[PDB]
Amino acid sequence: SLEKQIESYYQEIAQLIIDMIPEEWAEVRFYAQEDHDGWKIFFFHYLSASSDEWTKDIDIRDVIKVPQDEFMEKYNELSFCISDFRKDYAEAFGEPWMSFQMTFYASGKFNIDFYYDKNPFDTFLTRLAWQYEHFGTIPDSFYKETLNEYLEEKAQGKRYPFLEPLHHH
Amino acid sequence: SLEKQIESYYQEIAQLIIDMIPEEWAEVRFYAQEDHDGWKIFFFHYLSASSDEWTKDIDIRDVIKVPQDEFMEKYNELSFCISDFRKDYAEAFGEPWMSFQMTFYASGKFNIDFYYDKNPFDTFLTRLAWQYEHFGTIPDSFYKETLNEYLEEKAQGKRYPFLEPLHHHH
Repeated sequence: SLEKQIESYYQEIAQLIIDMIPEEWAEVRFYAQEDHDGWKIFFFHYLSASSDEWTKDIDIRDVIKVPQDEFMEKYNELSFCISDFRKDYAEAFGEPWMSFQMTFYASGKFNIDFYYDKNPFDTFLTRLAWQYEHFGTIPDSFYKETLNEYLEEKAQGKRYPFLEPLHHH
Repeated sequence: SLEKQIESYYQEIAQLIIDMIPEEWAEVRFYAQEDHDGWKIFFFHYLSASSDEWTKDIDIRDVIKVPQDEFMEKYNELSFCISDFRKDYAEAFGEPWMSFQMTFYASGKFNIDFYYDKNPFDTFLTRLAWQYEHFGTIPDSFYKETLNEYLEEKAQGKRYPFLEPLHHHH
């Protein structure tokens, strides 16, 4: 079924991410983006089982045990899998996704949603904005100022659902 | 012309690598490989202008002062340029290259070659073997035993021109 084919892409992507993660994890959230011209942003964060803290993909290289080239191999594999999936999805659906967000849990539960908007922000600010939406993080004065570029767009009523998560006073 | 269009790619790849380099440099050597199924290895080393030592691309991240995402952005752009070039080259000439090597210098001079062989080695061993061939580097006991896999093939007279640098003196 089409549903089983999506589960297989999710499984393949999740396994490459799991291969990069150097410790027991509780939850992973993955953001991927590719436009018609091949411009790409992708990154994951994972919740460490031992510390119960969210950890960025880019921070794994500070604690890495395997040769860096082994991690980069998996990184390249994940990048190709994003693009290969986009192409097959476009052939089947008639148009590509522009981005997707995936969440998966230690339980084996997962969520995937697809979006079709252009993202005006670069890699660095996209991650700051994604973190802000997903975790409320408000982050260093230079980083804070950069996050403000996103916050000032939001303040004018602009919204970027592709990087947002899914009555007391 | 075809010559100008292909030199455009070489210039674009060189500029993305330059954008990743954090200091004055004298020379860069670049290796890229992609097969029919999208399997990819690519890396560069550069020769520092001040120290006159070679530095691996993967070691720049220890010294950069900008956000790691800015480096990863450039990495991603370079990776896409490799694949976009391969696809265009295959369309135009009717078959893709399997790998290529480029050398460029601060002067803007460059040398390049294309290869059509399959590489049997993974990312880690490919870089060790490439370093061995270009610089004579022999590594650490685990890294040395890994490189032995490659040296065992050389001992049988096998050769991998795609990772060798681009006369009867003693």
